[PDB]
Amino acid sequence: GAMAEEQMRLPSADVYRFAEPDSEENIIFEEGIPIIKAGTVIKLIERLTYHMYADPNFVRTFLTTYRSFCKPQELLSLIIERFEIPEPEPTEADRIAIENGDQPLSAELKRFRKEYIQPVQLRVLNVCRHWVEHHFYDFERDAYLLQRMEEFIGTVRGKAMKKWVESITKIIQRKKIARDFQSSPPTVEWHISRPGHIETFDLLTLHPIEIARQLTLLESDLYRAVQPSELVGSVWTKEDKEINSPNLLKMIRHTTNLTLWFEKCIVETENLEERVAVVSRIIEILQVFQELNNFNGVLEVVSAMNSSPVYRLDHTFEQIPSRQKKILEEAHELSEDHYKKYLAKLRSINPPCVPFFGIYLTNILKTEEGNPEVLKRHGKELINFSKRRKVAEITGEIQQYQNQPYCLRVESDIKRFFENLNPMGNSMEKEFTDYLFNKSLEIEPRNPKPLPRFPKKYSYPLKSPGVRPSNP
Ligand SMILES: COc1cc2nc(C)nc(N[C@H](C)c3cccc(-c4cn[nH]c4)c3)c2cc1OC
Repeated sequence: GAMAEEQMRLPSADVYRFAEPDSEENIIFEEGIPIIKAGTVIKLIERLTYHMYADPNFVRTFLTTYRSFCKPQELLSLIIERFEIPEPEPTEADRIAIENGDQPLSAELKRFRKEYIQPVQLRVLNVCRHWVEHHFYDFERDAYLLQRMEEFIGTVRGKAMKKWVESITKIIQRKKIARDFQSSPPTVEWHISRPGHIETFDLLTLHPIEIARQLTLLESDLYRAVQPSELVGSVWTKEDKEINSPNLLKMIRHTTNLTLWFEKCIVETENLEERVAVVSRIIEILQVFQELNNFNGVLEVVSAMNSSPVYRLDHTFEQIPSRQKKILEEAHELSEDHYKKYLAKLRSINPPCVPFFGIYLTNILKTEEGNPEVLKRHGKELINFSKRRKVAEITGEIQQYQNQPYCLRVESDIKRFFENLNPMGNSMEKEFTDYLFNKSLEIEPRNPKPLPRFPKKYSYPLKSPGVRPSNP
């Protein structure tokens, strides 16, 4: 019948793998273009290059997420296999015409070329273009993968294929070339340390406004460099994390380094009055982070203030001004009830901002851990694509804030200072944080023991210059 007529117009399974009929054993849809819930990799590749219609949502989501279920080398082999569509044999009447040296009618052959082969081949090249355009890092990390792509693209022949080959070749060239303000920004603020005097640069010697600005610029650049694929499949926690998630790992290491540096600054200031000044100055840095909508920065300070060594320092926070304590308390409350107030704040403000990154890693980990890699139907494993789409939706939220530059002048020496923070030294984190906690017990012992006094370490004025910028 008509079903067998349609299916037999496609190539048979012995000469081509991407034309088997749809069924429950190889593909599932979600409850318009159908939304793919699960399927075998061969069915996902078929639908990624589907003859009947374009599917940009699926193409975008696939090329973001595919590394969780398919290697780059393997993907290129599959789409090249997909591309190589065999043509049907001539009809009996046309076989006779070819036998006599005459031109065959080739009515069905021409229809198959028109309505199946050319569309699929164009879809394969659309995937190739999207691949090199938005995920060129695959080809940077694997030179052999690029050699295969350029050999494939370079041997494509046809009238309708010429324009696609040239645009793909043009994009590949631009990505190699790249590989090798709006308004007036405010005046760079200084306090004790002079411009160029990098030896004197420290928490209390630099201006707190300028610390916040330069950290916001640093954290903005780190935020914007993270690609969606660096988060997919929890690859930042696997053994190839350094190659797969370099920008994410850099952001995490900065957060760890800054947060522990704040803790180190506080608890290695053994004098009570000086430690109050240190804590007060870090709160001022938080207030300027808040002014700049650097929520990453705000919650880095909250993390440092809530840590085991700092949070217990009752005598230090006793002397902190009530207004600063209120600001600290409101910063904390951003995280309560699964970050409800933070998300409300994030939605309400105007750009530019730097979102809190940690929340994306939490929700991705829960999505990765909470959903199965495969769905089973009749003893066959199908790749759980809905899982990948949900992860891709979270990385989509990251990307909407990744084009918000700050109107703030970079200061190279202050940037270097914060880029090169190494509070742990040779120690590992766990042992260093144990050291931090043991320091807290020394400077402020538990209730049975009294509070000893400690000498001053700072030889310069401790009074803050404040958080309001120079506008007299
Ligand atoms: C449930 O346990 C906590 C409650 C908190 N509730 C507020 C309102 N704020 C916090 N943290 C802020 C950032 C904080 C940190 C350090 C000191 C202070 C503070 C405020 N006043 N006095 C001390 C406040 C909190 C930290 C908690 O566990 C570490």
